[PDB]
Amino acid sequence: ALVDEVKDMEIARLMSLGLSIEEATEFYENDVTYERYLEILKSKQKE
Repeated sequence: ALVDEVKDMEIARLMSLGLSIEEATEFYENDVTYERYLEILKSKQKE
């Protein structure tokens, strides 16, 4: 899907894990889509 609503839903997924706003959106898309970045971020951020 290519609607702006996809971007916004995947961004709302960022808020559920705990992230920024506009930088969080760019990060989400540059890391992947959702579940793949969650796995990489859980590797990162110790303590």
